[PDB]
Amino acid sequence: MPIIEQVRAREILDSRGNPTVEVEVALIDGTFARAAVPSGASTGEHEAVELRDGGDRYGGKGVQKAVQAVLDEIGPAVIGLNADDQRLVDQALVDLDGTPDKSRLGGNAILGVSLAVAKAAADSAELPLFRYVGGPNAHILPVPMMNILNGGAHADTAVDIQEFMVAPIGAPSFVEALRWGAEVYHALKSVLKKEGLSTGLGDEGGFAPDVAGTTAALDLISRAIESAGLRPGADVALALDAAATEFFTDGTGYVFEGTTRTADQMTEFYAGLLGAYPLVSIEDPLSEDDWDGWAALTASIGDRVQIVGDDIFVTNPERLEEGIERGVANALLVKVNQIGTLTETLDAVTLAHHGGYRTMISHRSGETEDTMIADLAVAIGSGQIKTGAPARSERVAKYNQLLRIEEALGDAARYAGDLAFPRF
Amino acid sequence: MPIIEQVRAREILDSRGNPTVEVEVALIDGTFARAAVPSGASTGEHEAVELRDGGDRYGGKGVQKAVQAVLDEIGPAVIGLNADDQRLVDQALVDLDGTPDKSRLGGNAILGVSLAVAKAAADSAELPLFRYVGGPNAHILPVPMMNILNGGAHADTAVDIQEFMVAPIGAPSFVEALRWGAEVYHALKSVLKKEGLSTGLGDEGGFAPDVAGTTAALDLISRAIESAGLRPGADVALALDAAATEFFTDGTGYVFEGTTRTADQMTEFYAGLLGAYPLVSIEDPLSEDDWDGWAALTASIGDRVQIVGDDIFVTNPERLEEGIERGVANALLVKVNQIGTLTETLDAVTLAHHGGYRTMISHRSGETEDTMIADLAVAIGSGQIKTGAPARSERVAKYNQLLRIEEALGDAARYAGDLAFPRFAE
Amino acid sequence: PIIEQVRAREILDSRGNPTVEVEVALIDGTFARAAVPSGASTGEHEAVELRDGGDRYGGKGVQKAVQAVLDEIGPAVIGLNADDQRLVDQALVDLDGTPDKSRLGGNAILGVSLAVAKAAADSAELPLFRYVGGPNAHILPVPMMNILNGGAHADTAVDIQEFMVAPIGAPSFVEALRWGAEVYHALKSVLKKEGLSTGLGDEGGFAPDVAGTTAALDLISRAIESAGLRPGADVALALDAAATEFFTDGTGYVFEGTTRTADQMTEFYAGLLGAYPLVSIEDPLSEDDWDGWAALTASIGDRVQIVGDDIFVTNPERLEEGIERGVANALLVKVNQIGTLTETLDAVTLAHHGGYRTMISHRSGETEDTMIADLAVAIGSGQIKTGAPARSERVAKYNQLLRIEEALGDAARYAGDLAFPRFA
Amino acid sequence: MPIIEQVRAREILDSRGNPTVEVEVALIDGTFARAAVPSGASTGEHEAVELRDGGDRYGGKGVQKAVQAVLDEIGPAVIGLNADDQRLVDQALVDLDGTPDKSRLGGNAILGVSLAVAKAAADSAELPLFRYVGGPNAHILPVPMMNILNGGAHADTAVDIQEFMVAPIGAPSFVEALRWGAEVYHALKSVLKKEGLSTGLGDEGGFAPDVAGTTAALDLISRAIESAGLRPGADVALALDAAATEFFTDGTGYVFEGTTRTADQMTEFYAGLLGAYPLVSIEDPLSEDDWDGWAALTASIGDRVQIVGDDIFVTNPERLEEGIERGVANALLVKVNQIGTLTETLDAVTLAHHGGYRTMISHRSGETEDTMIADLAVAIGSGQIKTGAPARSERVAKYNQLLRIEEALGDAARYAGDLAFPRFA
Ligand SMILES: O=C(O)[C@@H](CO)OP(=O)(O)O
Ligand SMILES: O=C(O)[C@@H](CO)OP(=O)(O)O
Ligand SMILES: O=C(O)[C@@H](CO)OP(=O)(O)O
Ligand SMILES: O=C(O)[C@@H](CO)OP(=O)(O)O
Ligand SMILES: [Cl-]
Ligand SMILES: [Mg+2]
Ligand SMILES: [Mg+2]
Ligand SMILES: [Mg+2]
Ligand SMILES: [Mg+2]
Ligand SMILES: [Mg+2]
Ligand SMILES: [Mg+2]
Ligand SMILES: [Mg+2]
Ligand SMILES: [Mg+2]
Repeated sequence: MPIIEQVRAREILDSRGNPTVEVEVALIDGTFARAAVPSGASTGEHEAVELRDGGDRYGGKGVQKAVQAVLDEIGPAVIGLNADDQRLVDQALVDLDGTPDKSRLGGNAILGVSLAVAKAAADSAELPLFRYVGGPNAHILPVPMMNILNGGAHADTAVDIQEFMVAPIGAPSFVEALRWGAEVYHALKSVLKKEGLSTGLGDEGGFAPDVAGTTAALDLISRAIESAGLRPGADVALALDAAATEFFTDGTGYVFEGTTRTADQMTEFYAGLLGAYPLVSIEDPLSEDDWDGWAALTASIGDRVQIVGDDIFVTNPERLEEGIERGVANALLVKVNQIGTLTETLDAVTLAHHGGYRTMISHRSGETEDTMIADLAVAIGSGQIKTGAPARSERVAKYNQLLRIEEALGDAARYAGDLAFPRF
Repeated sequence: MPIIEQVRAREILDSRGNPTVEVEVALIDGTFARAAVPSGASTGEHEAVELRDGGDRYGGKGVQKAVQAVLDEIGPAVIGLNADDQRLVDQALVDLDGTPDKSRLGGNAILGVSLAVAKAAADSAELPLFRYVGGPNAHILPVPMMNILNGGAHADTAVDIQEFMVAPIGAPSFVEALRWGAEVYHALKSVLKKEGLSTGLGDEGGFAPDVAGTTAALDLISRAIESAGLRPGADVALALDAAATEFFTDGTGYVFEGTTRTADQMTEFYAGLLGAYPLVSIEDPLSEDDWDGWAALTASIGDRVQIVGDDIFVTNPERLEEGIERGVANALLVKVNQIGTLTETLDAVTLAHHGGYRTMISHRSGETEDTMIADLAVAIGSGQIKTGAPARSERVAKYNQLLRIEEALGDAARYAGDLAFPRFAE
Repeated sequence: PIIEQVRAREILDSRGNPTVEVEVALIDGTFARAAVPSGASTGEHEAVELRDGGDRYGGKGVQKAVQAVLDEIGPAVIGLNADDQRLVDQALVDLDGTPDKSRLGGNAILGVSLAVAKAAADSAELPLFRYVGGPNAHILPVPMMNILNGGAHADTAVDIQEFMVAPIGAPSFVEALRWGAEVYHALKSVLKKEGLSTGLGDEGGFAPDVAGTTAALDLISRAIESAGLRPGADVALALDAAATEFFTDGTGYVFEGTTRTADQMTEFYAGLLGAYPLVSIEDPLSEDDWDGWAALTASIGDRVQIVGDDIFVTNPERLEEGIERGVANALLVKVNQIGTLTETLDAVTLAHHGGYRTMISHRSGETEDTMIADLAVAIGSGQIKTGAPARSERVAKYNQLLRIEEALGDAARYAGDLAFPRFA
Repeated sequence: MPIIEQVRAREILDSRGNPTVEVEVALIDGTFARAAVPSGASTGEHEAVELRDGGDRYGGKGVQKAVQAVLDEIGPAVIGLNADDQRLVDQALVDLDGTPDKSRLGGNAILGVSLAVAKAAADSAELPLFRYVGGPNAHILPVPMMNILNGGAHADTAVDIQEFMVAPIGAPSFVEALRWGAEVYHALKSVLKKEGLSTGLGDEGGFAPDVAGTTAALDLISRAIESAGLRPGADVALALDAAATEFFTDGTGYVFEGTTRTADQMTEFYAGLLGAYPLVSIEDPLSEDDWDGWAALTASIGDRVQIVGDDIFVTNPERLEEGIERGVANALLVKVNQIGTLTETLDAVTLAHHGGYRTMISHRSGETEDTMIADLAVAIGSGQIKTGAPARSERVAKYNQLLRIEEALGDAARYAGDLAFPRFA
């Protein structure tokens, strides 16, 4: 009997030492589940609102008010509902908040309850979460897109691109892909040490050295792949997240690598990178609201490379719909906490999948020991996950949980590999 | 512990009184589930093989051999597997058979076990089948595409079009859609009596009068719509299944409505219908291997109407992929028994959806009391189902189950309505 | 086995008209479902079937009947023991408070009555035939199959309502079923050869517009022989004249182009007896033509079973009058003609103890409900009438008899020719 | 009963992306529990043996052999036993391996089963781990000793001391102490950015700037405390882990801040820090085997500050029994994976605890999302835990788990705060 009996939240700390919400949901059958809520640094203007305390505790980053909203309003709204009725529960939370951006109770108070209900429902059914959420057809292990050299908002350097990722598309299985990524990341550490370069980690576990720009970073990573005994392209390809909204000024343009430049100018830069490097994917090449820019870039390089919308779409169906209509991007980055409920997230995934767009399930720069996105990647069959360097366990715990999913699936497991990236 | 412990099969009768397979699967936790297998009349060349006994019993249509395959071979292969591992079970059945068209064990022996395993898994997990299969986001009640006037292979008349369907797209909910369709169906019976035409039912529960051609049939159904107090198009729209393979001869062409016609002439006929009637969907306008014809027809009218691949795709990922690459059809009919496992069926569904194609879960003309397809339609969010006139309970039991699913979902239920048919605009 | 919840809903029957479905849940978690059939050729004296009138569904909605279940019936039975069928049925009959169940509706009452019976059986972990009929329940009935349909059940001018085949010589139910299916498919091919319609009437039988009764019977005899079986010894014939439907009070029986007295109809039937292997004739005469039934029964009732349907309406009061007057020698049993399982069992008892045979019957409007299959075995009738072997509202009953036969194993007995002692 | 029915292991990755062992234990009653094994960088000579595959995969660091050893040998040797009899299980593990340093089957293979069996037993009794191991009297929340400025073996800078730690001894509860340490950690980041120093993290989530001296590091931390609105010493104190073995050369001596130094010159160093800074604890101030330096340093300054043996004792009853006899240090760092069973860990703690020595439960520089040391700190009533900066979740999950334990204890919880460091005043 999976009727919701108690809902409780607490303040815990994320992987940067900042407060976040963790929710536990208890069912009348004795089922108990826990979910934690991630937190971003390069957050788009259109993200669901995260409710912070202000005041002096934790530099203004407390979430006691989010915890109190769970105990005082959310709990009582959902107690007595069937945990299996995810859409009902998510609708109730959306209606109770009553604002479009979840500003009254906080996307952070709402999402923790939304995800803990999904987990309890799965546990009560005695199904692994990937299988509860994706049904019995769920089986595809994602290519891990590993941010091993971290810039922009995620470290304290003057490198413009936020994320330089490796993608072990050539591996035969997820267990092998994970090994290739780890061995490239360890080879990079060694290449950096041998040059003069810093091996201090950024927020997502990648190295934060201070190199001349994009191409210097890509040559360092190409060297790391070969050092690991692997082939650039055939074995391990490359991806970027520019988070270009972060180096866009309205009225001025793209303040990038020395120059102020236009959308078409940024487009020609990326196009140059595609001819010289085995790039499979480029994320947020232009800013969150540069629609005309994105439309021109997509027509120009969209056939040759995946173009992923992050801050332009914010995991938001209305925004993704406009993107699909205006021919903007060909992939959606899927961040549960940019929209605030599991239901809206799955509506965004469906809208993308049916529009011929791919999805890549994503962590935030502020993560926790929660591993739910690993199960989500498998459930939605995205074939792509972005959840950090293979270092710092808020990143590694997700990789370890994909090992467990792959092993439980046994012979039915399939690794997305090359097929995740048909344009390459 | 939803581990499979026993697998039993028996011979039951379908809704034409012919033999078919029913399978029961028991799990160690005590769960027990039963699934039955449907049978087609107008069966594509490329469907998974349906194993029949031959000989004298039941006119050669026995399925004792399929039943014996389940007890001697399939059962022992799957006992000890976890029912939750649907893909592992389905791969094991495929491999055990060892042939591309399931001809050794039969797609009928294989699918019974595939479907019973899925039902057992869902009951063990204590989730309704739509929710087990579709996960917690499943919620969309399909438009019921109701075949209210039956021709071709489903009756003994000279009507070449197999299926003349009504589609209550304008209804606010599934419960109301089902009412509109039943009301048109009862109005049609009345119009047929008035015209002195036969109200004897065909295989799928629709009237089987021997009307002169497509336009006579469409005109009798528009009258039924208006007589039920509904607006053709905006409230209740129309659809066809020509099952054109059944009137196509190789090189000769389409023997249709008293003349021989090419794929292009068939296309001009359909375009003529679209201009004159509120059609939302045409299925199998052309023959199962007329790939050149289908590509031309899709480019010609595919923007104005949905065009559904049935015998051309046979719920087969390999054939669907070709279609998508060659610009053939913009929708897939989904028939679990055309391919023979739940897994391959869901692989064909995902591939259609990701390819911009729509899907429509289908009964066969030989159905049973089994209601799995109602839950499956909700599970995949097709927004479209084809499962009979609202008459004969092997059709109506599915509608009844959709009423039960819509009730279970409470305020989260959504009816696909006219959003299932964007190309249409009364 | 305490009753905890009672819900009803409106579903559709096999002709697409609304009808009642009820669910009963017990304290122990048991949950059972039952549906109500509906006739077309309904006797004047049947329990009242409550319809909504107004526009929905051409007046044939049953929302009022559903509302009666939720408002009044459920509250009255919640807390009773589902095992106490006789106490529950008495409670239902007392709550309505009218002789013909016109206040709440026979459809609202029967649905709760059957659903209580299913729930008690599930609760005891017993198939329904065993729950109701106890350890001695074991007889598989001869399936009396209406393979050519006329009168009320199609749109032709054939006056006789049902033309049935009865596979009396089969060694088992499973073989009886195949025999009736083989003859049915042989009839279809005979009709096509003659250029006659193979469209189905309401009960799955072909509805050709044949010249009259002997034309129909000749076509069925041909079908029996075409299937390799002997008319009589293997597959016999039965009729349901539904004569109430062609009788007009004060004028007589308007039948095959002439107007006839009860006596002339008796002569017609006796003529059929001499020319064809008939084992049973139902409603040869009208529902209140008591004198006519008396004379006919004395005239031909030694040579053939004579079944009262519309004359008795499964009603102890009417049957007791028929017995006293020498009217018929068998009872057709329809749960929905009287409105409770208890009162149905009492009609059976009164018939059985009075040496009258019984034949459990569908209505022309059926559902996917299969209760009558279990009921026929539970009461030992040896005879069931539930359609041609086509249309699953008919066929689901035959499939359920296969399952019952299977579960009985070596205790199963097929009633075969012992159901028809007057024949041969 | 809680009888062991299956034991599985798998290769996972640790917080630096190197393989390590994870084990699952399933009881006949349905219970399934999971434990993971950590791995150090600055590993002592005398630690239990960490079985690595060698070869090509993972730069030689695979643990497929350790995983295989669990399936082939340890699994069958413990199935059938009662998960409640920790001592009998740990004895069967130690005897099976048969070597004193666990080199045949691997300390990593053995520990994983030892801890997964304890987690299973706890889950079967429906008890949190702290309460299962520690019994009803387990209630003390430890002071979090937070390595917020990382050097030595845990980064690539020229900083000699391995760990610069803050200790929120003045907080009224664990929940408050956690926030104090987070706030100092965040204030240090902003200080370092001011000074144009690196805020890139080392292995344990602490900043790894390349600052000049030990005093340069303590001055930056000191400013951080003050900038966080807290009082150095009274609110937040300082601790050190010098990991001296990592800069000791047998023969030539202590190579430290550009000078070879004797045992007694370093002491002179440590006692200078004691006067200028609010220090409550100095760990491994001398080398793993420098038995006389320790005895002298401990006489010299052990009255005034906690002196923690790590590499010198390696959570090993024998090595510690020695340190006590020879007046060496006054605290033991407790690493379950330096000794390889839970029983032997609890034995080494008991030796220390009866003998006057304080204990500090420790992480390894390679951690996982496992949180068992949080519960182990509380079970044994240590009052001190060393488990990283409040950043990187392989650290932070331990702190979050201490929040939940504090919650669950309710009014029974006591924060050890000031009472953990009696010599400080
Ligand atoms: O930009 C992103 O995609 C994310 C994850 O790498 O970072 P943040 O959570 O800071 O937005
Ligand atoms: O053609 C079809 O689509 C089906 C369903 O109506 O008919 P059959 O099962 O006979 O193929
Ligand atoms: O007359 C009968 O015996 C029944 C069933 O065959 O028909 P109706 O349900 O239409 O009364
Ligand atoms: O030296 C230590 O005390 C530990 C923990 O900080 O590091 P390592 O695990 O590398 O030995
Ligand atoms: Cl006819
Ligand atoms: Mg961002
Ligand atoms: Mg981004
Ligand atoms: Mg067909
Ligand atoms: Mg078709
Ligand atoms: Mg009747
Ligand atoms: Mg009758
Ligand atoms: Mg060390
Ligand atoms: Mg140390």
